[PDB]
Amino acid sequence: TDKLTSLRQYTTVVADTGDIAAMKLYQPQDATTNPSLILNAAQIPEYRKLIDDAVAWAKQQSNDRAQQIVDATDKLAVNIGLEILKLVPGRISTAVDARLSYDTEASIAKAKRLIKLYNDAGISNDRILIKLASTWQGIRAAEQLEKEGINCNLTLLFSFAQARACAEAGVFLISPFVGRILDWYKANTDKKEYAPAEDPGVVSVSEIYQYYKEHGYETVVMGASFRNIGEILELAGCDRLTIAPALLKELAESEGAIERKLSYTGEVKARPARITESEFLWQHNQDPMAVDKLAEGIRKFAIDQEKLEKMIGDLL
Amino acid sequence: TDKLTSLRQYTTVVADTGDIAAMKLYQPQDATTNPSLILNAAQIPEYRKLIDDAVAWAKQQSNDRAQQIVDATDKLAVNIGLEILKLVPGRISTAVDARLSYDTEASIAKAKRLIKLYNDAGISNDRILIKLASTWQGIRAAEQLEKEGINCNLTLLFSFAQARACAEAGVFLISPFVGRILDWYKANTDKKEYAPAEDPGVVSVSEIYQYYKEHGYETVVMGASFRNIGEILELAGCDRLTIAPALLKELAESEGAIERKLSYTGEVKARPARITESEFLWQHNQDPMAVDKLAEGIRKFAIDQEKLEKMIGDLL
Repeated sequence: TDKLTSLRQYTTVVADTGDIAAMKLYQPQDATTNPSLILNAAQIPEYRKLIDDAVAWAKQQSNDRAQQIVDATDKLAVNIGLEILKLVPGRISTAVDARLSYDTEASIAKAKRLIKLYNDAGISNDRILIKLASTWQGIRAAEQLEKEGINCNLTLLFSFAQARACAEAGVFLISPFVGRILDWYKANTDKKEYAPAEDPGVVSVSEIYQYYKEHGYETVVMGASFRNIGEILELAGCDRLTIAPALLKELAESEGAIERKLSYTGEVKARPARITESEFLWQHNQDPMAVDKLAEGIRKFAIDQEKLEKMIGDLL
Repeated sequence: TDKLTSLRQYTTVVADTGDIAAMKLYQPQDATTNPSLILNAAQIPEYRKLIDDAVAWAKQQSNDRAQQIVDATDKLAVNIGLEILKLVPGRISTAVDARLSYDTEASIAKAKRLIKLYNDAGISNDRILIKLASTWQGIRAAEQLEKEGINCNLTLLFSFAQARACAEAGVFLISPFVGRILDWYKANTDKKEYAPAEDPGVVSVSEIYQYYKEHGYETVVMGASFRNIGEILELAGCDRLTIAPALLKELAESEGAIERKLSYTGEVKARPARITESEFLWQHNQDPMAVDKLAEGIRKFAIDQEKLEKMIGDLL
């Protein structure tokens, strides 16, 4: 059999894209999107109807241009999610405006607004994951949202401090990155080549996985961001993995069964006291890579959000 | 005349070192130290008496080894400051443990402890500046300390967001860095050489200076960290400048008068609303250089603090 089929025995496959074409080809359980993937998806010719639809809807909700752009942009993200939900049995992850990453109250309000739009379309909360950056503020926002019946996907997770804080907040799922960690080491270290087993990103997720299972945390661990299939295979056994269409294709075209790599067979251990904000900040900032990448990831998502608003603005 | 003498017409000269030998040679108004300079100073043979003195005092305050190391380390920093105060008419800057940089409450307590040690030696608060890293937590700590009669030196200032937040908190003085900003650009940019006027560090302090004087803020602007005298001359006119002995020597050996570069001759303008924590975090993290350097500066100061404790530990 092929690698993709074999991987499904140990790990739930998730497609990292806003393109419905990939959903039909690989039949993933869930799908994930982010501001950058939404921008790209908005370029797809067949998605034109989704855009006009968002704009029309927005103009019917208010006559304030400022508010129309915001409504149109949020509605487009939701419209794309709706198309995807017609092709997958699981969940769709939709991100809150990255510009609100350091504002807990604003993030909670935005998340509720997105949930409202999905509900207005008849979609219940159990088919959605609101995605937020894993800053201290985003984690605090998620803790509150989960208590209110809104499940979250905590992304841009780079340091162990972020992983620990997310588990203690009881979030539904986390998206620890692999590829971007490798990018940092290739650019800031002498070593430019890594064997799958020594890939910094792979080591990071493996340690997070162990810590989570070892303490009985129910938060789903979903590795994200990949540069090659080697990273993916080295993480076989991870709860879920969200993979780009290009790598999904490679797995499906490579023959050979694979073996499970990530497992925890011991007994659950007692959990420690919760980490405080001060300890979180100290530990997160002890990691040069995590410091750079979290801030950078937020900056790029914000830029793409703005580009989308620009595009929508010219259609009003 | 020489450059040093000429500079004193426009700017208050401060010596950046814990070595009293420099105080006698350049007769600065104030002196600044930090964890790294204290560690270096502890290596100076004539400073042996200051160390034995700190250790002896510590052992007389308690019989708890853990507490003795902390007391000995703090007392050594104060003993060095005391020696310096005998040679300068102004103030001495002494830093709080960098490991507490993200903990407001702990930083306030540590600062009060250092003030207590200086007071026990008969030194009043007007001859001291407690130095803290310019994280949001350090700025909030400083705002409280100033209200209690304790003047602070906010250091490791890299972004405009930090500069603005410090002014709004009413801190006594800020130490915006110049040299380390240049280091970042030389390592992360194509351009490796900069004319004094285009030096990123010089531009940063100039903009901060303008913003402060333009709005009537009383916080003293003291440029710190230099790589060459070109950066220093380009900032002639800055309230104060703290310079390493090596550069002080170069200025004193170069003949020729210099001209004032930094000035604000307009009228004071109204101040805007205060920046919030969310806005501060968004703006600070928009600056790739500031993100890297603030976190890095704190890490290095913490490492040197630990090395000092190690050294003191072997003497108990």
